[PDB]
Amino acid sequence: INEEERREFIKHINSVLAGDPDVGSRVPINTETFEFFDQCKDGLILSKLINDSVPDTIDERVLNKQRPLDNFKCIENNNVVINSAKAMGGISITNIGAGDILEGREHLILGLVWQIIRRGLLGKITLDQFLRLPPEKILLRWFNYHLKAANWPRTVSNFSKDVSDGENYTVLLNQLAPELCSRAPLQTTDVLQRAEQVLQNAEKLDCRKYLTPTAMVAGNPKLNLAFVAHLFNTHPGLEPAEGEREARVFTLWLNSLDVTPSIHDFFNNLRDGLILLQAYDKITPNTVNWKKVNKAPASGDEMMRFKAVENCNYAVDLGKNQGFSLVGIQGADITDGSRTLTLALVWQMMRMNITKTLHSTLSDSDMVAWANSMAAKGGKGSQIRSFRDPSISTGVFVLDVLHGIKSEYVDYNLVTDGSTEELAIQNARLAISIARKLGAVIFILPEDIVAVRPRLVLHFIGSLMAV
Repeated sequence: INEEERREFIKHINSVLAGDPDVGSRVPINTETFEFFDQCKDGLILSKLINDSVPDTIDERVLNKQRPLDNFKCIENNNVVINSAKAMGGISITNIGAGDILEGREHLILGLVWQIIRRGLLGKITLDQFLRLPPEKILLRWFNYHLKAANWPRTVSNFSKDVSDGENYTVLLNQLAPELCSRAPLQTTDVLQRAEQVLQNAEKLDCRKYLTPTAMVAGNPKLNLAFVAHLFNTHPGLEPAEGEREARVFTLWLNSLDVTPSIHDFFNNLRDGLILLQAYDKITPNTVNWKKVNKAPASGDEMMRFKAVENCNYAVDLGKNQGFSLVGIQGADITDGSRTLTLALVWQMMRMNITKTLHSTLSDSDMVAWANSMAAKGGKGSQIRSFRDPSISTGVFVLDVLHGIKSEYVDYNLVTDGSTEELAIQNARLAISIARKLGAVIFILPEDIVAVRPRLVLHFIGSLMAV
């Protein structure tokens, strides 16, 4: 484990949890000991970090809040941590399970800590495509935009070697605020001293965060990325519906299957058929004969059209073989980026997976019937006609379903009548966090239930049938 990463990460956690009512009794965590990992065992600190990175991910009222907490309660809390992390996007957590957190696995925990911190670095918001790129691909263009403006011959393509001598940072800071930061550090020969001078120039903008002189010279990818992220949030230095949701949900799902170039633009990243073909293999090993597949051009250019169409025609047939309903869809439709048909094909893949995993002939009506049976076990809302039923908007039905699965998890004193959009979203957010506490893998947001997006509601119910 890296000494600085541990120290700095804990420091960041200390300031974020500062005076938190629930974990306040331990906030000031030592930056030089195991202390931290033991403090992470009951999932509270991690759950808090998750909500700081992406606000409202976890309805904290589902967490057990006693600081010696028995293993059983720590596992429930850790289920919420693990399953929330899986749905935030940009995070990869396969090597870590609720039990790993309970045991204080240092590498796994610190690994998850970094993923959570990294996911929160930029915060909120073709430009629409640009803003969905990972942190590194938004900051590099930015960093370079300035170095180019500063007429500096150097360019940045990473946050390790390219920033490790302190020169690019010095020019960047001087370009961002000519009045407080000069290019004088460029004249310092000792690189370690230059790094310190650069960070002192950072304090003038209140941006001396995460990075240390030694971490800079060492080219630590994480600490340097975080440093640049914060500088970007405070000193940009720049002079002045249902379809989209399904796309984002499907993107999280497919990425969860670990397809190579993670997806950041659903309506363009599946055109050469490679992502879809990988998914088929991840779901059913040995399904794809890769000797018949056209590979992405090493040159970086777009695959030739006829080659992408062949790849997509193959993807569609593998779907037909598996029982998918794709009668009106063709390879070329996917290659040309058909919104409706690309969503339809991925949906069939997600839908069939639900049927098969729940088998290890499940109709939509069968799922609605299962959901109603569960909800009728002391529920407060109403039975539903189908996953398209408007009543689902209040978010009460989903809480009733959960109440049927585990009555103890649903305290109706915490359930509103969802008479307003805000109250409905709170019911939905509570339902999602409760489902995660049960171990459910959910890729939707509260708004998908409140707006009653049928396919997304079915995905949620299907995840519950599998806990």
